[PDB]
Amino acid sequence: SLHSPGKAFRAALTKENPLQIVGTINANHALLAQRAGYQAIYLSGGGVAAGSLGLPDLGISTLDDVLTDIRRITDVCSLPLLVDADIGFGSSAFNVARTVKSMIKAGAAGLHIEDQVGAKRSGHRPNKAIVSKEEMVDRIRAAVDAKTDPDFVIMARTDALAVEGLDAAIERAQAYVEAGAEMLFPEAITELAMYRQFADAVQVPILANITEFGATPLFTTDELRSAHVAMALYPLSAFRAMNRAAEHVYNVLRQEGTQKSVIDTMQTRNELYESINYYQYEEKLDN
Amino acid sequence: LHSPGKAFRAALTKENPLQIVGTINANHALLAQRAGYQAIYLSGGGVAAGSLGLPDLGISTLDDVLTDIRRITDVCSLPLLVDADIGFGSSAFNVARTVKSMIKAGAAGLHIEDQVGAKRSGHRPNKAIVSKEEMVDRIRAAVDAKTDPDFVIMARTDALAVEGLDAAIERAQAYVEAGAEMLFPEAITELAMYRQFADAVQVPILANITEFGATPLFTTDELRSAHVAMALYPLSAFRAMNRAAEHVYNVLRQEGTQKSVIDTMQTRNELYESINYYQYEEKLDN
Amino acid sequence: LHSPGKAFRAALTKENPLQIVGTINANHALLAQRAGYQAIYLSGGGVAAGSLGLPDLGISTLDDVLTDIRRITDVCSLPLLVDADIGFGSSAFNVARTVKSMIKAGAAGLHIEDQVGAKRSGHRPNKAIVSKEEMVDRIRAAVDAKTDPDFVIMARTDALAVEGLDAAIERAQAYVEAGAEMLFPEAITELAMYRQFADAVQVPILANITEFGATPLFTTDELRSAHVAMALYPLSAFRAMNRAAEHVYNVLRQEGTQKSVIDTMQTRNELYESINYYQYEEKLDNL
Amino acid sequence: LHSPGKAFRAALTKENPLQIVGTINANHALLAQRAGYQAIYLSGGGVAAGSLGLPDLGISTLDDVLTDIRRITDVCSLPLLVDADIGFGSSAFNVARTVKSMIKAGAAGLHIEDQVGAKRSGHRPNKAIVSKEEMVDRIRAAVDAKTDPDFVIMARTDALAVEGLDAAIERAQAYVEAGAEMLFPEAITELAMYRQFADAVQVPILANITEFGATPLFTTDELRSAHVAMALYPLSAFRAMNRAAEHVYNVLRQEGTQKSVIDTMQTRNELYESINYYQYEEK
Ligand SMILES: [Mg+2]
Ligand SMILES: [Mg+2]
Ligand SMILES: [Mg+2]
Repeated sequence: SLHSPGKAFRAALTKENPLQIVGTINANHALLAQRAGYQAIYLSGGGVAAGSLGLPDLGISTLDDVLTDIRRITDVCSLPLLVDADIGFGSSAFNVARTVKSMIKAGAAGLHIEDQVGAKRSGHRPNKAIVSKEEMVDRIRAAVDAKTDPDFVIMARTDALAVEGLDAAIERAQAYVEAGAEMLFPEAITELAMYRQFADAVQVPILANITEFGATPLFTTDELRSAHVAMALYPLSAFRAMNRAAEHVYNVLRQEGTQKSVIDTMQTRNELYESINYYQYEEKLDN
Repeated sequence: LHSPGKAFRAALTKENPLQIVGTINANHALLAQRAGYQAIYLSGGGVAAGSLGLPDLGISTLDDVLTDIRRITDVCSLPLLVDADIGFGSSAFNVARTVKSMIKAGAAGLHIEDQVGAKRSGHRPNKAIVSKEEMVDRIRAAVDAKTDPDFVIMARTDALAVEGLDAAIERAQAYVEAGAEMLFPEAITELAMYRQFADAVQVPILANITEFGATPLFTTDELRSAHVAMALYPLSAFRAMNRAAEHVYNVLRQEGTQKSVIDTMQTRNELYESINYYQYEEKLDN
Repeated sequence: LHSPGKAFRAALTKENPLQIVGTINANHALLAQRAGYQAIYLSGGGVAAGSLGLPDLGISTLDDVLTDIRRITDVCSLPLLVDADIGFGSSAFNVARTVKSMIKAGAAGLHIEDQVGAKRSGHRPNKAIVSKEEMVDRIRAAVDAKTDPDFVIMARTDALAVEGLDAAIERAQAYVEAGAEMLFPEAITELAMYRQFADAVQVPILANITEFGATPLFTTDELRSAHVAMALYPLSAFRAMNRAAEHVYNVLRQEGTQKSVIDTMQTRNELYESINYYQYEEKLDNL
Repeated sequence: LHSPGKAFRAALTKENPLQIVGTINANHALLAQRAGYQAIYLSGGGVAAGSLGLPDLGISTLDDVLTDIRRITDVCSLPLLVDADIGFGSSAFNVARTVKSMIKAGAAGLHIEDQVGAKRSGHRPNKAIVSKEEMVDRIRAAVDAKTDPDFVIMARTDALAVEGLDAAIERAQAYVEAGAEMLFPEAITELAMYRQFADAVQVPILANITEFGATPLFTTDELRSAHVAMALYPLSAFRAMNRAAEHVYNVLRQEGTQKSVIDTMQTRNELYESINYYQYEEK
């Protein structure tokens, strides 16, 4: 009996409510998240683009850019990884299927696909365009049919709220779930009551994207639990703090000609080694 | 056709010592460029510990490094110096393939060290190094492989802690004699030593000012007085980024919200300016 | 620094028409070089069917192609023309990244076409070609992305078979005006037709002389009389290699030994001479 | 969840000896499957010479091999045995990462050999091998790294040409004792030698029936009589494919047309059938 990351994700959902899922920009951070106690992690599409590629989150990253990060993370971290698969990386069902099979093989526990048109953008940006309900239903059907591991999770994300309104978005959500979506990700929700409306309407686990500096308030896990949201996602939180800290080191070093004044803000060598189990490896070499 | 190696050599001429900062990923390379740096570095310890979440013990492969080189140089135009450990392989063919692949991936130069196969950080105890002759062969193979004459082949020696200063300097002389264009005397403990290496080899000397190791935190003024050509800060940004990430993860887990650490975060606008986001979005909307 | 694109342009002035053969992998690129060819080709159909064992229906990713470009150009010095389909993405950003990535990978040039998604690949006759304006946008994005001025941006049009000769010529003129440096008109069946395109655009014209299709197997003499600048044989060696491989598999399975097909095999020495084996091994023996 | 290694082991019990053919790329893996084979092989000499156009001298990287494993196993369901040379690195950490990475890539098993660093074909002269103790360490590292219990760890020994039959058999016994699940005695020159290895280790034995080397072209009946469980043909199709391609290139260059060699080519309809083309288009 082989281990299923998808089965581990589903199990995590039953043990934590809402299940906190944090984005992990790279393998090192996945280990840090695990050491912090999280039971599930996330590979942000915006993070692969802005972090790994230094590019805008506008459909520029490819399937392989993402697979590279999935392998890096899952090769060392045992926590189930939910992956942002944007629109499936292609214009047809064959592309969606290749995406699902490849991510399962790379080690992911699940993925979400959204209803945006080709060159997608952040759900917290204006002027987004979405495909017809029927088109997304076909994306979803193709994804579910491609599952090689029955416990792998296929989540549907809808960006329809800001575009067509709440009722239209709920209607799409119901159609997406009827089409096979196993969990729902209603993006950029502005009021807590909306999560409850979605939850009651589709009756499958609901994910709340609590990302910073967007259209969504910073809801607490208590508030989210009261609206019956199954998981709380913090997609780029650590990434944002890491960038400010790195920027600070770069500026100080440039202005002062030494990093002495920011040593206090750095993870120590020992803390790094502890994080990656360094001593156990070096001891083996020494012997 | 633009040569990154040529740009690196040029940077050396305009700044002395030339500050070179490690960039863990493409995003940070852009932040380093915006901070004014003229050259950047791809740390082997960072590819291992950061990109792979593994110890810096010769576990990373040439391709793990090539992936990060392309990601960084595809978006950042600053010359990138790359840590190539011992050449990724048992023979001169592996060293040559490493050199040609890194040049093609967009690097400006690389350094190869004299450690045995499963190398370790120059600041760790119990290092093992190959014979002077064996290292000379690795350097000869690397130099002969250059497809871009301006690409830089830098030699690193870890012999100070293993054989002493005089032995380390003798190796450095042999390495440069064999074709190494720049020298990286690892884990120096006293400022005066940099001057001795500089005088002995007559090629640019790089001082590795990494934290929590055997080397004091020398300032650029101090390094300049010792005739150091380059001041390297390999993982400085990475160490701060890790502490900050850990803080966010801990607070979110304990508090059930990130409200209390919002002030420690780069804002969305700052991120967008960093990656030239608005230029791309404007094109799409038009 | 050597420019593959500059080498391709040079080969065009020394041979007319310039024979360009598809090379399915690095080994065959070396065989082509030994046979005397001055330029080679990375077929999109070959990357799909050969490297991935899949149909040429928009399933391959940019990275699948880049891997083959690096393998071939890392060892073979001949200029490599690459099939870049529609740019591997839905926007001008994807086209630009494809161009820059292929240049870095070592290619001498590429051709981009005017189909919608993989609709023409799927043989759909209606609404399968983008508007002239949309293709001009792809071309301008490709040309502006050139990091090496000598890299070649060729335009391929799949319109003759669906819109007629007049429309295909009109598209071709608009494409060349937008920046296309050479033209690849597909589905031509008459020599006179090649001549018409040549006079209409006044840039080098490529004739696709693939087997088992509508196009007759024109000779280089015939093509020269029609003002064709280059003759492409995209999968020729690949087709013969597959029949030979299948034969070995069949004989081995029927007989329990490969004794009877040894005479159809490249000998070990022939392989060694092709990859310069002995010069490498001797260096190892003399350490 | 399906385990490729479990499938490989099952294939052994259903075919005696099990014919394993080298598949240079995903397309040929499908050709092998369509031809009736039950197991396939990813040759290290093929990744080097074919995918990279380079000598089989330890120049290929783990990544070059992983790419080919994913391409083949993403489309072909047959269990794939992979040539892992010496583990791709200088330490047991590298051997362990190779094992884990190949399992994730989709392989059914792999073989690791006892050569020193920059290895060479087992049919080449002057090869060098590590101590029995060092090989034992590589095998222990490999077996302990298995994330799929049914993944197969095969040990290959190049000792016959260097130290003789008895020393090669002694090493083979130490390797199996260390955990090797199957054995690959390379470049055997006499049929009877296979029976000796078979009797000495009690695990499945693989015979490498490659062309133009030190091993006679033994038939599957001969191999079965010597208690050989697997018959490997690592580059057979590749060699024929190369001659065929060379012929096309030469004829086309000399004649200015490929008309005279059309009869040596797989047709487009045959190509489409081998990759299930029309099955795709319709959807
Ligand atoms: Mg996203
Ligand atoms: Mg290092
Ligand atoms: Mg081999």
